[PDB]
Amino acid sequence: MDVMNRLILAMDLMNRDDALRVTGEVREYIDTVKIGYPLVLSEGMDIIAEFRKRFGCRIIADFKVADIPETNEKICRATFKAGADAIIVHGFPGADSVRACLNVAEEMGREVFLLTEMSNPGAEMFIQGAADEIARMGVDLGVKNYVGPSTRPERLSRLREIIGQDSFLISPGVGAQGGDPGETLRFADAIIVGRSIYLADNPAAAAAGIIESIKDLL
Amino acid sequence: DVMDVMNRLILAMDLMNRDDALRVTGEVREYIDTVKIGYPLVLSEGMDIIAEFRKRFGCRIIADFKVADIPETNEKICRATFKAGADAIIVHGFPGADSVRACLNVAEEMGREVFLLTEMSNPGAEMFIQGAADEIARMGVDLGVKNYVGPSTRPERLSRLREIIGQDSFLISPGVGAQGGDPGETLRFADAIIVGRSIYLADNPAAAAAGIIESIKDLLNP
Ligand SMILES: O=c1cc(O)n([C@@H]2O[C@H](COP(=O)(O)O)[C@@H](O)[C@H]2O)c(=O)[nH]1
Ligand SMILES: O=c1cc(O)n([C@@H]2O[C@H](COP(=O)(O)O)[C@@H](O)[C@H]2O)c(=O)[nH]1
Ligand SMILES: [Cl-]
Ligand SMILES: [Cl-]
Ligand SMILES: [Cl-]
Ligand SMILES: [Cl-]
Ligand SMILES: [Cl-]
Ligand SMILES: [Mg+2]
Ligand SMILES: [Mg+2]
Repeated sequence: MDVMNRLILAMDLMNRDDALRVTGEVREYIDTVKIGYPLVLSEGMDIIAEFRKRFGCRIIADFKVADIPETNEKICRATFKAGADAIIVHGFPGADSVRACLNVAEEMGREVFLLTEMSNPGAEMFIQGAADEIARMGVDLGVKNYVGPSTRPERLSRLREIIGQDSFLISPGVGAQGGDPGETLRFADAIIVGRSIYLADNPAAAAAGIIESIKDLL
Repeated sequence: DVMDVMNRLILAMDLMNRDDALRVTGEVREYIDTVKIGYPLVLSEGMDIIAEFRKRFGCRIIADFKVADIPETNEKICRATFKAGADAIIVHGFPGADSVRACLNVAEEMGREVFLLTEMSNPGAEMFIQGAADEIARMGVDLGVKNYVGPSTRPERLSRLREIIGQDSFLISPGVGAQGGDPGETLRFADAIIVGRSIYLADNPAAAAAGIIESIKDLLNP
């Protein structure tokens, strides 16, 4: 996947007018938008096609898919029907649940991203101890796209070691949660950035500033 | 007090088009006053489907969204979900206490309920979730969670979950029917069973529901 400026916008504003306006303000800087449940549950799945119509951007549906295989299949189908190019899936529920997502993605010409360790402090309780094994499970299942935490660069580096240089790795927790853009890009192919951009007084200047700080990594 | 689930039976309405979902739910309305609506239906038909169910049926709505994000995003998901009219939301515990707390805080503010999913019913649950489940359950109890979800497909596990959360906590359990769980045996430990396909794919969903209820007749409350 070829992400402009190695920067993915996490568009978690919850009203259509603001989400569209702010995305428009930063469109020159990005070509990849992560759309999650805050926006989708507030404005409907039609928002995905509308982003494509307005911006032509690729869309990653961050739905943290975490159900049994039968339900995971249905969620992936509904998500790809709405025009998402990729979907983010939890590994914690086990291999069968991940395989269910991989199957639908293959059928519809899309990608699965496997979330292995989360960026919140609570991730230390249960996920972190399973994360290396979840990553190896990804490798075993043929997963090529991964998500890992900007807030723990040593853990992000370990994830990169496990998955290899050929796999694609994106990383949230940059800015608001404390992660550094440049340090994160030592290990991740692309950084995910939400609030630092979409809640900034001037979102365009914020995006430009982040890009300036990583200009020698582009 | 806990939610009063008619016949101890919750419909998992995972049909993906509005017409079929509405028809089947209407067909079983005399048996079931509590419906679990998940992402298969919501992502296909929109959050207004919750409104439509409320309008058409006299049914409580549990939003099965397995909320599993960071605290900031979890809050937003819960707010949008309760705004749409869900009585309760199901959240994962494996992302940690902060993520669960975020949901509980919104539910408290908004006058709604959180259900904590501690273990899952799929075979894959043995890989990672099973080993964390007792601690996830204990964490729920420590956080003041009152409502829980655990798997009918593993009776010994469901029994242990009931022990951890105590008799006062409310426990619902999926995996009955299609996944192999038995209604009566599950109700030894769960307050209510969740049933999807063996009702909604039946030639006569009403007959299927009635049949499940007949098999557990002596377990209903006066
Ligand atoms: O471990 C993870 C996985 C995520 O998808 N995310 C998501 O990435 C985004 C982070 O946004 P922000 O830059 O505002 O912190 C949010 O949409 C969040 O749900 C995360 O923060 N941590
Ligand atoms: O561990 C769990 C947790 C669930 O919510 N579920 C949900 O319960 C329902 C089970 O439906 P069914 O009776 O068709 O197997 C589905 O909506 C599924 O997503 C489950 O099967 N296992
Ligand atoms: Cl399944
Ligand atoms: Cl925590
Ligand atoms: Cl957070
Ligand atoms: Cl498995
Ligand atoms: Cl068992
Ligand atoms: Mg609306
Ligand atoms: Mg720099």
